[PDB]
Amino acid sequence: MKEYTLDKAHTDVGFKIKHLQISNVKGNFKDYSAVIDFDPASAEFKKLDVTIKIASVNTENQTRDNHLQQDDFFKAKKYPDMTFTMKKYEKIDNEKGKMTGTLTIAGVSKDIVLDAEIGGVAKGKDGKEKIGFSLNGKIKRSDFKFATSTSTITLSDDINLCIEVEANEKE
Repeated sequence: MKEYTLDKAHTDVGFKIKHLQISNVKGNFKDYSAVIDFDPASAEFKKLDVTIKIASVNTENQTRDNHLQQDDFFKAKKYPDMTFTMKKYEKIDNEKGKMTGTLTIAGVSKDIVLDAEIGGVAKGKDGKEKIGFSLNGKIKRSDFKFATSTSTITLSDDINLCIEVEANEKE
């Protein structure tokens, strides 16, 4: 035999171990249309109809945005837009209400409830109206048969809708 001494400078006493991490995907859509009818006398919504262009998704990650258009997600080639249609606004008070409407993702439609929170109603600089509200609510991928190939382990069944609107009177 023969005795050696490590060259600590070119020796690595190393290990690799696999772990999981949970993270939130946050995103919006750059491109959408809405019709908003609101009565500031009573702080009631009268009509709220939104159309979102799936193509315009942005989750801060180019390769993921593309992947979202594919058959295993939005299938934007066949179903290029998602639509929301208000069916009912039930006032709680002037800051708060329960909105019920039809969401349609990739041709499948379900009625969902959003929590309307009016964060401010005003007359503008120019004497024409503004409003600022939010719509919050949880929907389930499974209720919309959405991204069914992807497990509820890898990706949560719960999607959190966070709609923030500043909006001005018309004509």
